[PDB]
Parts: sequence; C-alpha cells; structure tokens
Amino acid sequence: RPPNIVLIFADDLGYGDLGCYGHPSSTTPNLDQLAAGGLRFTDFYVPVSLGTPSRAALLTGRLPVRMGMYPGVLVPSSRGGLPLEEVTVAEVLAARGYLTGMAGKWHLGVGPEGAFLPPHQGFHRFLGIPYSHDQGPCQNLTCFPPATPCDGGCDQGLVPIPLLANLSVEAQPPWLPGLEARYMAFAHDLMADAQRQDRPFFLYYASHHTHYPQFSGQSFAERSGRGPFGDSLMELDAAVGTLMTAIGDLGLLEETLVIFTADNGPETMRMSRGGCSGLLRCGKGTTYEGGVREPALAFWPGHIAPGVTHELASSLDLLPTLAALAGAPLPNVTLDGFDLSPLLLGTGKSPRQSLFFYPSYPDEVRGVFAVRTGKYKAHFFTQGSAHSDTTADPACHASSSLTAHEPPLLYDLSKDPGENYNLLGATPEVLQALKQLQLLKAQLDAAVTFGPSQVARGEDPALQICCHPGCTPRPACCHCP
Amino acid sequence: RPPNIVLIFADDLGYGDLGCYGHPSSTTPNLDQLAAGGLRFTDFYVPVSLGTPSRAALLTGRLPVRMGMYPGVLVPSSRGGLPLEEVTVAEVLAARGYLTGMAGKWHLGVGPEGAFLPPHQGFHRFLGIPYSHDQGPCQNLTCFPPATPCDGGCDQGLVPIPLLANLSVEAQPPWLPGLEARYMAFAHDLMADAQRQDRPFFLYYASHHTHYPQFSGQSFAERSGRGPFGDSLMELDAAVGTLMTAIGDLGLLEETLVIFTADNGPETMRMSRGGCSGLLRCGKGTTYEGGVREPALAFWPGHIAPGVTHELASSLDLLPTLAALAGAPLPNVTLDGFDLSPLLLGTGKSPRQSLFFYPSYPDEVRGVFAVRTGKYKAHFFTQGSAHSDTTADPACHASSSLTAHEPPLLYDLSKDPGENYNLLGATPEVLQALKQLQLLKAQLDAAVTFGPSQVARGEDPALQICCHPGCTPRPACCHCP
Ligand SMILES: *[C@H]1O[C@H](CO)[C@@H](O[C@@H]2O[C@H](CO)[C@@H](O)[C@H](O)[C@H]2NC(C)=O)[C@H](O)[C@H]1NC(C)=O
Ligand SMILES: *[C@H]1O[C@H](CO)[C@@H](O[C@@H]2O[C@H](CO)[C@@H](O)[C@H](O)[C@H]2NC(C)=O)[C@H](O)[C@H]1NC(C)=O
Ligand SMILES: [Mg+2]
Ligand SMILES: [Mg+2]
Repeated sequence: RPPNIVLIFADDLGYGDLGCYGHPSSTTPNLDQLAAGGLRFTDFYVPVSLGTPSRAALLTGRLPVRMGMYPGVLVPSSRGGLPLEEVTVAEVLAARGYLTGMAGKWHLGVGPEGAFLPPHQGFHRFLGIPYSHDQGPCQNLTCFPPATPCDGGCDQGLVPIPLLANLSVEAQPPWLPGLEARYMAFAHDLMADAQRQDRPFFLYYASHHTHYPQFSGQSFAERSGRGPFGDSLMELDAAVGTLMTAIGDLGLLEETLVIFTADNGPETMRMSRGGCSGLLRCGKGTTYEGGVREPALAFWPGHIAPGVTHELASSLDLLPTLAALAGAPLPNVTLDGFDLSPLLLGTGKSPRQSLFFYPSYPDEVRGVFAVRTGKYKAHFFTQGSAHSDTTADPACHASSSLTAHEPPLLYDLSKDPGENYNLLGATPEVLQALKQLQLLKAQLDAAVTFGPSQVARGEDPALQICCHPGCTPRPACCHCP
Repeated sequence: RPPNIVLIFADDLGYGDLGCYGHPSSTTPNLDQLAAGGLRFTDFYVPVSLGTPSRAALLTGRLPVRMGMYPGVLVPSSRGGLPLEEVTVAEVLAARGYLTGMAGKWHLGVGPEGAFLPPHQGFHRFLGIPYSHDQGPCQNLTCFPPATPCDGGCDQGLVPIPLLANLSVEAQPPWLPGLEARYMAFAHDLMADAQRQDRPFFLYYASHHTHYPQFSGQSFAERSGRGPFGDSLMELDAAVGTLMTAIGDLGLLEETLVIFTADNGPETMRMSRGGCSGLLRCGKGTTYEGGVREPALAFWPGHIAPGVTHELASSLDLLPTLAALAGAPLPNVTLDGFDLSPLLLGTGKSPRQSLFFYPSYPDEVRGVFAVRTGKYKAHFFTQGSAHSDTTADPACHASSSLTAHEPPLLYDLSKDPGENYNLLGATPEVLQALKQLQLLKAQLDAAVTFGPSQVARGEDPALQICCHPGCTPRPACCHCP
C-alpha cells in the first residue's frame, strides 16, 4: 500500500535557477517536465540557509537550534554531529518496513569511528561524501573531463574528500566526472531489490550539484548554455530524468511519490559560477527571501494533480507528511512541521500559517530573526553574509552588520516578494499583523530551549577519515583513488 | 462597618522629597509621623508620569490608553475629558452609601457646560480648580504674602484660574495664600456632616502642592529651610496634620483609613523650585524610575501595623482595594489593578507581580515602553523630557530623542534602583527574566486596544470658564475676586 518515495535535495540552488522558475539560459528539461505533470510550490521554505542546519531540519522535522546544529556548518575534524537520540525520516520508514537508501552529501557529522554517519541513522544503504565536496583540497582534482581542473583549490590542510560505501572508504578522492553514474547505478539497485522483496523503497538523493566547485561528467561539459554552473545543473537534471526512466522501466510510476527541493539559497560569492535567486533578495547565509525560499516540486501520477500552489510549506513538514502517507506513527517528540497530504491530494489546504527563520549564528538573547504569517513578513534583526557578497544590493554584503529593527521591517510578500518596501517606514490590517507577528516571536523565543551546541564541541584532526589508517605523513598520505 | 477613607494626592512630588524618604532639608513632620505609625511603601508606582493620565488611572483603576487619556495633558480649552461611561472610585463608594467629596485639582476635563466636572463623576461635594493652577496667567497673582508675586507668569492668553464650588465659579482667580484654609474648612464640614448622618465619608484631597508656581499661606512663608519649594511642601504637610486632628476631635481615628501618594515625579525643569527624585533617575515626563515611582503611606490605627513594605503596588490598585474594604462590588469592566487588603492587613502578600509603563506620547506601533516583573525592569524604548531638563544626567534632557532598544536595557532594581548598569551590556536567571519580560510586553500590546484620543478632539476657547458670562473682551474680562 505505502507508496515508494524519492526525495531529491540539491545544494546551494536558488529560486530563480530552474527553467520552469524563469531562468533564461538554464537547461533543465527533466525538471521542467516534472513541474508540468505535478505540483509546483511558489512559497516553499527552509528555516536556516546553511548546509548543516537545513539537512537536520529536513530529516527530523525539528528546528535546528533544538538539537544544537549551530552555529555555522560542520567540518571534517568536528567532534559533534546530529545526536543519535534524534529520530529521522529514514527510521520512521524503516520501522514500517521500507528498504531505505541514501546517495550523496550527508554533512550531519562523522565523529569517532563514524558514529554519526548515515548507517546509524536509519539508512540501510549509503553511497556518498560525508560533508561538502569542497571541504578538502581540490587544486589537483579534475572538475570537467578530459582534464579541466576544479577552480580555486577549495579548503587546504585537510584529508582529500572521501567517497564512502556505508562506513568504508571506497575512494579518496573520487573521480568527480563519474560520481553521477555511480549514484544512478546505486539508485537502480535499491529500487529493483525492493521490488523483488515486495517492499516499498525510500531513496534520499542528496546531490552535490550545484555547490562549488562545479563539475560534471563528459556528456554535459560545455553543453548547457550557462557555462560551468549550467553544465552542473544540467547533469543534476539528467539524473532526475534517469531516475524517472528507472521508475518507468519497473512499472512503478503510479506507486511512487517524487519530491524535489534544495537546501538553501545561492552562493553569489561565486559570481557567475554560482546560483540565482531570481526576483528575490540576497542568497545563502541570510534570512532574506533569496536565502530561505527554494524551488519545490511534487510528482505522483494519478494522485497529485498538475498545478501551482501558493500555500505555505516548509522542509520541516516533510517528515510528518511522509509518515502519514506511509501509515507510520510519529516519533514521540515535539515536532515543528505538519502533514501536507490534503494539500498534495487536493482534498484540503495547508495547515501551516507561520514560518520562523533563524540566522547562521543564533543566540538566545536575540531569538528568531524573522517571522512570516500569511502574506506578511517581519524582520526583527537583519544581517548580510559573505556567502551573498558581490551583488549590487548592499544589504546582502558581509559589511552589512547585525542590525536590530524595532519596530521590525515589515513586508507584504504577495505584492513585494523582493522585500523592497517597508510598510512601517499605519493601516488597521497592518497593525493587527504587526501585533500577531510580535506575539508569535515572543511565544516561540520563550518556549524554545537551545540544545547544547554540537559545533562548539570543537575539532580534532584525528577524526578525519583516512583511506590508509595509521599512515604518515597526514594528511597527504591519506589517499586511494 | 465600612471605614472612612481619606485619599491625599500631591502634585509633581518626588520620591526623595519627604523627610522620611531621606531629604536633608525638607520640613515634613506630620507626614513623617504618619509614616512612623503606618505602612511606608518603597516600590509604589503610577503607570504614566503626567498629570492627566495619572489622575485617570487612579480614579478608574484602568490604564490611561484604554479611555483615550493621551497624549500630553488637558488644557482649559480642551473639548475632551474622562468619558462619562468610566466608573470612578467615588461612584463605587457612593452606591454603597458613602458621602463623597473632593477638594483641589481635577484635570480630567471641563467640557461644554462642565459636563466632565466632578459632580458628574460621583462626588457629592466639590471645591477646587478644574486643571492645574498654572494653566492661566499669574504674573499679577501673589504666591506668598504679603505681596510676593508668583514667579515666571504661567500660561498666557487664557482666562484666569477658576475656583469652583460644584459647577459654579466661587472666585476667579482665587487668592493663593488662603486656598489651604478654604480646603481644610470644606474637609471638616464633610467629615462632621457624614458623622451626623451615621454614614462613612470618602475625602479626595488633590493638592496643588507641589506644582509650579509654588505658593503658601503666611504661616509657612520663609519658614521651611528649603525656600519656596519647601514652604509649599510644609503647608501640604500641615494640611495633613490638620486633617488628622479633625479625625481625632471626632473620635474616628480607628475607623479611618488615610492614604498619601503623588501623581508623578518631580519637574526638575524648575531647578531648585522643583522636587527631588533622591537616588532615582530623571523625573516627570519620563518612564525612568524618578518619573513613575512615588512616595506612598497607609495609616489606619489598630488595623495596619507600622512598617515598611517592598512589595509591588500601583495607583491602579486603589479602586479594587477600596471597594473590597467597603464591601462594594466592582464595576463590570476590565480592570488593571488588584486588591491589596491582605498586604494592608498583614494577612497576605501583594498579588501584583508586574507593572507596565507608557510614555507621555504613546502609539499603537510601539506599545509599552518599559515593563517591571519582580526585581527586573526592561526598557524597550527610552526618551528624555523637557520636564526633566537641567540635571547633570543627559538621558533626562529633551535632547535625548526617542530611542529603541533591542534587546532591551535590563536593570536589577533591588541592587541598582538608579538604573545605571545594563545587565545585557548572560546568566540563566537573567535570560529567563528577559524572555518573561518580552512575552509580557507582546501579550499586553496585542490585547490592549487604544481608546480614541480625548486630547486630539481639539480646543475651543469658548469652553473656558468665565465668571461674567457673555463678557467682553475675553479673556481678561472673565474675573471676580
Ligand atoms: C553496504 O550495506 C548494504 C547492506 O547493509 C550493502 O547491500 C545489500 O545489497 C545487496 C545487493 O545490492 C543485497 O544482496 C543485500 O541484501 C543488501 N542488504 C540490504 C540491507 O539492503 C551494500 O553493498 C552497501 N551499500 C551500498 C549500496 O553501498
Ligand atoms: C455644592 O453641593 C453640595 C451638595 O450638593 C453642597 O452641600 C451640602 O452641604 C450642606 C452643609 O455643608 C448640607 O446641608 C447638604 O445636605 C449638603 N448636601 C450633600 C449632598 O452633601 C455644597 O454647598 C456645595 N459643595 C461644596 C461643599 O462646595
Ligand atoms: Mg548548501
Ligand atoms: Mg502632576
């Protein structure tokens, strides 16, 4: 009965990059066709616009500050990770008899002997990199075949990037141009095996596209009309087409729910090798709309009618929506998301009315930075980010320091999705929204306790993964292509 | 059964002016002796530190913004006044059979044909001035006998100040040096008449001391050791001694509850002819402690034991406390005060935990300026005032513009009653108080609707009281000494 679920999650992909979201030069045919036969969201969000906190909110349905996933992101030597008491979507579904698998980027911790890796958090199978593909030296890696080097060199002084098969190093570093093929092969096996055992599968595909540095296989190099950022987006798009064909071939089209979203806004610091937030303001690292609002598509033939919704939805609602769909019971913890099945099935409206946004570096004195309720969004604090540097808007830059706003900056997103015109710079409708927004912020700030910081547990270079354990000299000896 | 109640309310009198509150040169023997045989409050407050809003909160037990008593104060030509639907303490007690009377300053409105004057708000008898004694020309009035003129001239272009007997002009202007004697005579008659009819009395004595310009009868001129401000405080003090003697003479000491407080902090703009907030900061016109915290004494032999309380109390609690004491039922409206009888009778604690402070000029976008809960006080907005000009502290001056604080300025008043050291300039106790304070402000701001402004209804010079109605030329012809 339960449907097969495929969750595709891109990296550093903006609201404005898909062809079907208006980009003028992107090449995204498979995703455009998924949009045309399914539900496209205009108002779907993540609560925090950084890699780690966003992946944690997705898998647990819980605001990242509750389990210490702040500040910033995790690094290869981090001691901390997503606590093992947290229940993930993979576990909710595993206990209901799903065969669960994950391909790609984890970024939720490695820890002493890989205690925080995926196999310990409900995934039966796992093929991927445990953090971002730029958190290790890349001046000698090939990003585009036959021999175009990755640009800029990535993070120095670390072990090369490891490709893992569950808990074992399969390659270090992997060959970037062939990663996609590896991941499609893995996905195909997971599907077929689940079919054979008469059980539903759950595929978590956490792509490295479109994070820096850009790369692709040889079928896409110089073929998109948007340079390296495009080639890489085009490969991600072809991966979606490949998964849809594999779902075709096995006669599972009407029994599989396919969801596509992305973790956080574009890193405009990469300039034309980085994403695009379209009409929205600023990008990764900020609580402006270009940082937190992402593309989101839902496709399930004969169940989800083709259309466009403007209803409020969050990555936080994915656990409870998927549980409900699979007839799995919810964990016994406070959750911050809701079941969106009525909306998906067209029998009801989204139950979500409000959204809460935390910054990259949160603190308990300040609390939530921005809150949206209906079409209104208030900003109590504003701050630019180096990840959103280089565009013409000065509020996006790292030089825009942390600034308090009281009364808050107040925008009507139905008319000013670009956050250009502060309404408080009077009306009874506005005043009532203002008072609601202020009370929602004070209620959440008083009820939420911050879990102890995982990131502040520190770093220990002995925690880096090494293909040749015991090796010397570290870290350059750790390798095995 | 119900006790006789005498409520003495001074004008522009600071926390630091009574001898029993530490002043080094004031002469206040009767009040010091009342303090020595009764209850002295260290933490008693008014919600707004201006004449009109404070008198409204006292008589109704309701925050002044609910019935439009803002912004600023009322003037002789004001069209507005305290709405007649509001229920006052005088009415609560009149309906329980009290013989009620008021001597002194009203400042709650005059209106077309004196519709807002005291006789329409539950007082049986009324002898006094309908607004402050400086809201009319005083360059020719004698402030101190035999012929010392009032200093500075007061407000120009208006009708002289009227002394009224219910709704009729008894004199215009009155002779300042003999006002006290008039008021004591009136008080004595009210007491005796109530005794004779076997009924309890309620005397509301709203003194003009110690508002500018200072004045006194001849027994006090140049006799205090603190100049004109002192002479005037000394007369107010002798008035209290006279009322206590009159209560003695009629054998009513153990059957009468006597309360003394003041409406708002000192006007330091008058320099050494103005009051003193002692250790507290700033004065009239501000939401700093020297503006809102006043002297307060309760005396009732054989019922209230002599002592000092630090418990929280407000002018807002006087209606409900007096109702309860007289066995009178409370009006059917939302009240913002509580019954303090247990505290007064020494059988319980004050039920009040929090206090809310509004500025002279409030608005619905900003809401409450400052909130106190337990020993903590947060300031969300700060602002100086011309009424608090001339001292060495720059935050008190009119040049200190309206400033938002987020996070708020946070003080521990048990250790820093002077509001000098911001705690947020960390601890778990502090953080919990912070979150409580923020939530209390957002709850009150969301629940309180501002009543339509009475003061903004405008002015009409035809509303000025005239001893010779029809007169010309106005306003100088209006007079009758
Ligand atoms: C690591 O672990 C999984 C299982 O723990 C490995 O896979 C299994 O895959 C083969 C066929 O592909 C089956 O015969 C087994 O039954 C599978 N087990 C389960 C529980 O599914 C796999 O080689 C590794 N994960 C991947 C795909 O890298
Ligand atoms: C105006 O009104 C009151 C009454 O409305 C006047 O006073 C009364 O006072 C005399 C004795 O002083 C009594 O004989 C009457 O019974 C009183 N009436 C009440 C209801 O108390 C008074 O002259 C005026 N008020 C004052 C004192 O100025
Ligand atoms: Mg990312
Ligand atoms: Mg006053």
